[PDB]
Amino acid sequence: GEVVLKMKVEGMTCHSCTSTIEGKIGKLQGVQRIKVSLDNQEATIVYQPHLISVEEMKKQIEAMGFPAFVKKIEGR
Repeated sequence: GEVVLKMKVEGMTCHSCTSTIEGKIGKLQGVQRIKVSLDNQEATIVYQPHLISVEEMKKQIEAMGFPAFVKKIEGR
């Protein structure tokens, strides 16, 4: 079963960079689900530390241009 992560998605500040990110990031190795809340300026992804390096997940978003950040991480 997967592990939850919560990420910060600062910089966008406009309700027009969710579904793109969600859908796109949906192809990333290790991701199982995504929910982006531009409202909250925050997002919740579910993945496992096998196909992704935990942080890489966020860094892919940083790579889009918008400086994001890591709030939560994998654990149990």
